[PDB]
Amino acid sequence: SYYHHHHHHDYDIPTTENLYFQGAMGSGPCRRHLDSVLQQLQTEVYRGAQTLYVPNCDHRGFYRKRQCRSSQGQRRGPCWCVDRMGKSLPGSPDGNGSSSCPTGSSG
Repeated sequence: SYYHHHHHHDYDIPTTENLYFQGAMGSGPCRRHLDSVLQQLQTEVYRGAQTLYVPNCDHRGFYRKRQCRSSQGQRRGPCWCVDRMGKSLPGSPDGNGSSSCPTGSSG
């Protein structure tokens, strides 16, 4: 943030809000898995490794809508929707509902 230097967030104080800087979500293990994989893997994965897939987590930190395999050359994933637990929904409305993804339950 540079538009206005009025950002406190983290300065140099070992506190709870400062310790919580790990961009976690609303009690969800997917964000922890995403930050760990996206911080280390997305850097050495996406550009040149193979076709590595990254989990998607909603503000509640769970794998809510997406799970996708990422190719190194083409932008195609392919991407696919999953339920709040992160299960790949092939075409099940009991899983591919607004709770996981907004719209797209072609099954």
